[PDB]
Amino acid sequence: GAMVSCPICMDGYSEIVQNGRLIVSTECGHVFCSQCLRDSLKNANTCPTCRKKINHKRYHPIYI
Amino acid sequence: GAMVSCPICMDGYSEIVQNGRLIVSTECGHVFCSQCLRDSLKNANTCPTCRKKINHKRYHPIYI
Ligand SMILES: OC[C@H]1O[C@@](CO)(O[C@H]2O[C@H](CO)[C@@H](O)[C@H](O)[C@H]2O)[C@@H](O)[C@@H]1O
Ligand SMILES: OC[C@H]1O[C@@](CO)(O[C@H]2O[C@H](CO)[C@@H](O)[C@H](O)[C@H]2O)[C@@H](O)[C@@H]1O
Ligand SMILES: [Zn+2]
Ligand SMILES: [Zn+2]
Ligand SMILES: [Zn+2]
Ligand SMILES: [Zn+2]
Repeated sequence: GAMVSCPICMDGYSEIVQNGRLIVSTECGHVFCSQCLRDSLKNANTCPTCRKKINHKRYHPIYI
Repeated sequence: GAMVSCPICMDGYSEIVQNGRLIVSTECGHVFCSQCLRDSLKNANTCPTCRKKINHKRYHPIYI
């Protein structure tokens, strides 16, 4: 358990994990829920926060 | 701001960031404070949690 919020949907950890989503981080350290990041990746290969490229799986779950 | 705790020192986010440390994640998704992970890396090249190899900078800050 943790208290972190996804900046795209603005849900808290409780709401994210209740819905079966993962907390994920880009390799540039930007944290989102899995759904928002994967959805962003359908339209853009860049980090939603800093626009560094994150395709080729330069992101991963964080187990918190 | 976030509420996460480092499993090695067991400090909360407030105490970690007050002390100038970073929150970091391994690429295997395991979250620590920077001091504990870097200290672990002096003795072992493996994740403190799952023992997957994490040297060659297979870890990074998470900005929460
Ligand atoms: O929802 C992700 C969140 O759940 C935790 C347990 O609190 O991990 C569990 O759920 C994941 C998603 O189904 C699994 O991948 C994982 O193996 C399981 O322990 C947190 O670690 C994670 O942040
Ligand atoms: O202590 C890390 C923690 O601080 C935040 C702000 O709450 O980031 C700031 O501090 C970092 C460490 O000095 C800097 O690298 C960063 O640029 C700065 O914004 C969090 O994002 C971070 O988790
Ligand atoms: Zn989200
Ligand atoms: Zn980024
Ligand atoms: Zn620690
Ligand atoms: Zn690990």
